[PDB]
Amino acid sequence: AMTKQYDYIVIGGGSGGIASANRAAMHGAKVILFEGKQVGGTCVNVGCVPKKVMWYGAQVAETINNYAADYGFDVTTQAFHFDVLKQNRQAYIDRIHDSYERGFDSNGVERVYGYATFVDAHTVEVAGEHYTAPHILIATGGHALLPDIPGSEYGITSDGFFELDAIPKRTAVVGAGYIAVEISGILHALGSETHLFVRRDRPLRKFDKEIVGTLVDEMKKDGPHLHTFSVPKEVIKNTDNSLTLILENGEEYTVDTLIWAIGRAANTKGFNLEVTGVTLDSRGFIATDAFENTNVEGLYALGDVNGKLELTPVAVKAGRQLSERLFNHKPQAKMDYKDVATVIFSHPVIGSIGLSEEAALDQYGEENVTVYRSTFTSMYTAVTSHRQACKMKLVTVGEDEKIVGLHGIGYGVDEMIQGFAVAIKMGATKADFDNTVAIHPTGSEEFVTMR
Amino acid sequence: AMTKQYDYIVIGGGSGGIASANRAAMHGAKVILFEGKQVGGTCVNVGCVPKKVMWYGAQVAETINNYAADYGFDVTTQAFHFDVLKQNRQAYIDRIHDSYERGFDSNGVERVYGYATFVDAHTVEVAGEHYTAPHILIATGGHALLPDIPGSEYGITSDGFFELDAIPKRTAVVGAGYIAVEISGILHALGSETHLFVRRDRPLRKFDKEIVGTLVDEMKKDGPHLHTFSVPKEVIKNTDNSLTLILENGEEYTVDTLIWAIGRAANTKGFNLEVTGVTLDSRGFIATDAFENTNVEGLYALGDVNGKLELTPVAVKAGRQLSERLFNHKPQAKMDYKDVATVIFSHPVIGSIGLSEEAALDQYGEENVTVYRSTFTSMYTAVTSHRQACKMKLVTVGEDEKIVGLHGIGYGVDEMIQGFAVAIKMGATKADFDNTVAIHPTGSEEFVTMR
Ligand SMILES: Cc1cc2nc3c(=O)[nH]c(=O)nc-3n(C[C@H](O)[C@H](O)[C@H](O)COP(=O)(O)OP(=O)(O)OC[C@H]3O[C@@H](n4cnc5c(N)ncnc54)[C@H](O)[C@@H]3O)c2cc1C
Ligand SMILES: Cc1cc2nc3c(=O)[nH]c(=O)nc-3n(C[C@H](O)[C@H](O)[C@H](O)COP(=O)(O)OP(=O)(O)OC[C@H]3O[C@@H](n4cnc5c(N)ncnc54)[C@H](O)[C@@H]3O)c2cc1C
Ligand SMILES: OC[C@@]1(O)OC[C@@H](O)[C@@H](O)[C@@H]1O
Ligand SMILES: [Cl-]
Ligand SMILES: [Cl-]
Ligand SMILES: [Cl-]
Ligand SMILES: [Cl-]
Ligand SMILES: [Cl-]
Ligand SMILES: [Cl-]
Ligand SMILES: [Cl-]
Ligand SMILES: [Cl-]
Repeated sequence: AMTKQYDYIVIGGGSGGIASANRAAMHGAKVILFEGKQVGGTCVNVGCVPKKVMWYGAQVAETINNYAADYGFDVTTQAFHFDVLKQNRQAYIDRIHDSYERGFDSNGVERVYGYATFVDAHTVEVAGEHYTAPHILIATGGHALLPDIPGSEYGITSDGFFELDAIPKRTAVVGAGYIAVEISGILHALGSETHLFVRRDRPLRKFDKEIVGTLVDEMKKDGPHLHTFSVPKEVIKNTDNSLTLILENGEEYTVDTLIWAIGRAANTKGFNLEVTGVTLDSRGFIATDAFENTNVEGLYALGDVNGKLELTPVAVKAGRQLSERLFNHKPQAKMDYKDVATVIFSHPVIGSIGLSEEAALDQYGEENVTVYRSTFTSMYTAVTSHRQACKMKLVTVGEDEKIVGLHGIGYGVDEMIQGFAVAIKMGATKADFDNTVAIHPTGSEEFVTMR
Repeated sequence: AMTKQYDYIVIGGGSGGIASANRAAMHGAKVILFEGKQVGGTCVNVGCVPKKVMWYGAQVAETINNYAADYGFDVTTQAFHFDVLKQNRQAYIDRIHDSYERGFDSNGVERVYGYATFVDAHTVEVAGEHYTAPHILIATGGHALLPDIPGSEYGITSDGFFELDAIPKRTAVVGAGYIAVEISGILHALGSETHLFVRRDRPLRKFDKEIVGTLVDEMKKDGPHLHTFSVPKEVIKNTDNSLTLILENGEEYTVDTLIWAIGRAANTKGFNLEVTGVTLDSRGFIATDAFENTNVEGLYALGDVNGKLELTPVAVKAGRQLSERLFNHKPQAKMDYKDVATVIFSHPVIGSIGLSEEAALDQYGEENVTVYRSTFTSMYTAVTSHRQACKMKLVTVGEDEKIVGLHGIGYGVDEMIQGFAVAIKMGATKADFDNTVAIHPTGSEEFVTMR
């Protein structure tokens, strides 16, 4: 069987691969995409989408349990059917799969649902057939890490969290990143006795400290039990099938399910990447330049596998810009990785753009940083017996007070950030914010009324 | 008793008057403020604040009644106690009152809770005493209009809506503006058989037609009963105390409560404004220049009474800018009334900045306008049996596609608009939006991923 020629081969049908394959096809490239598991990759199947559906479920629980009575509603929960939530979650995800397949047909992207293995730098094997192209994108994503301790195998990862068919009575979540925080918040809201174990002082250690302080204070009021300076030593499986987590400090916790959310690493093994000559960086990600080029001409890498910024919209935009470059004659087209906004679906949620106050002071010096901050109680919660704080801040630099960081935590913050991210990308200053008329009554107006 | 001398007299203790009085006092002016009713004016007592608390109660109802089951929560409502909601709403408002009084004391603003009547162009009478100043601000607000038909007196206005101590079993809401749409939306969510009557083909006629199309479709699915081409002829009070609304088309609707939300007019009567020589415009508002000057030196007018834009933050900023000009040596200080964002707390919410597609076409010409859109189902509702559309639109002009209009309708839109308002005030183009990385998964990202 002769080797099949293509203009572009995309390895991975996740956010990055789909985005790049579709854009290449829209510019006339003969493109083929390979996916060894399910279309949509991590975000659609075991990431952002199912996480957000579950977060909405947690919002519903909070409404019923914490706020309804104070708005006059005397309600009783006859039962909670996790299976109903999961079936509706999966039906939504299946519709997303269908949409991607309709998109490939429309754009003319060929795809084979099979695992791709390199034969040489410009050739891969899938289901026994060989395929070659002068352009090959490695968009293979990452995977969850497991600690190297006795009993590590008794824990599950975020993938296993989505495989659950019921809320465990008691759950341990180990980790200090956004995934650990999100999962632990959802589990607590949905009724699990939830314990969050962070290795050092607090979760989200690199985030703005003032904002994370409120996260910690609110979790204490309504959230998982937080255990600081908690370093896992071992996990024991007891006779009754429960798990006991043993920490280096000697403390022990018994739970039904234990979730490792300690980090993610690049998917670089199992597909004969070594024959390509592609170099990895010191953290194990595929090394790339500003244009997603590996060290080998005709091989590119983007999305989670390049380690730059593990977010769906980053993979999508980088993938689209690469295709603009390779197939639409734009040698300068590339991803802009600066001031990318994020939202962490904690409870309450955190929204962030740019530098923390700590990073700004480190970079610019205390004499050149001016911080504006507003702290209040979200109106939604203010009238109830479960009042919740909201903290917002603008980190500015220089005489013209250019906004280099914007952060908030509180009810509704998840939908506030995107617009401000446009303004920050345009170089907004405090004056630009002052020139904007507030929208009342909203939480978002507090960002433009600080003084 | 001689006439008391002041630097500044503010007639009205609402959003505009409070803001202007406080800022004038901060710059050393001897200021006195007069308020004939409650401190805080319309927004605090019978406007934005109580409206928003009620809207949150409606959102809780929607969660319980429409979405909870599909998230796996089988919930029953034993009772709805409107009194609980109202008491918490009033407590919140009372705290605002207290904070204003403390602020006046701190800032050095004198106030008398009495109605002010003009004696001459520079002198007012309050509780028998005379007061004079070379600067007098008329910030008297507006009032709800009542139709001139038999039985008009049986209806209440939005003030009466806040006086209600229970949700009426059946409610008629008459009008086509944001107040009618918001009130009818709240009444329906909270359980009233609600009928909304508009005089022409649709509500919110000045808003972008495609956005209103979604509003109408969603209202037909889940909202009040909408009656178009419906002009009130008379209201009959029946022997059982119900009210029958009779329309010019012959239809009759029997309800328990009827709310007139047909428009608001300036407060210009009853305080001897005629002796000042202040000119009114053809719509009955106090005419003013860009600096809030009336035609009479030493007399100013801002907030709802000047007719420019009926919004709290507008009244606040105009009042502050006026005090900057009069008392802080800033002759060019003034309000910027262009591209002021608004949110309408309809079901679902509408957010808007700038020109509708129709207005942009009229102004710039068809050859010079380009529109972008996103139409989807909000993820929150997508997994339920009450799926709700979300629609977003960018209206752009010229070769650079400057954004002159931004509009959205759907879940969470209320918190999305503020940040985009900053970007538009900075002169954002479609390229500036394209340059901004999306935040996923949110509704807000759909504003920056249109093609
Ligand atoms: C729990 C969780 C929550 C998250 N929440 C968010 C969020 O709220 N917002 C956000 O922006 N991001 C979020 N992320 C991150 C987001 O999911 C990733 O940044 C994104 O999926 C990366 O896209 P990608 O294309 O690089 O990789 P992936 O989507 O992981 O795609 C890689 C694909 O390649 C396939 N593959 C690998 N090797 C081969 C091979 N040899 N042959 C064929 N196929 C192969 C895999 O099967 C996989 O489907 C979350 C991640 C997790 C784990
Ligand atoms: C139902 C409703 C909902 C609303 N929702 C919103 C919203 O969501 N967002 C928004 O931005 N805006 C909203 N508004 C509009 C907002 O309330 C007004 O734009 C704002 O209150 C106007 O402020 P003002 O200072 O001009 O007038 P007001 O706040 O009305 O203050 C005028 C004051 O002057 C007093 N007064 C009048 N004459 C005299 C006199 N001779 N002597 C002494 N005192 C006098 C009155 O008692 C009154 O307190 C809403 C309005 C209504 C009615
Ligand atoms: O007004 C609250 C709200 O609209 O804020 C934005 C989103 O968080 C929504 O879930 C939420 O209902
Ligand atoms: Cl795509
Ligand atoms: Cl797992
Ligand atoms: Cl359960
Ligand atoms: Cl990681
Ligand atoms: Cl029309
Ligand atoms: Cl305008
Ligand atoms: Cl167009
Ligand atoms: Cl979403």
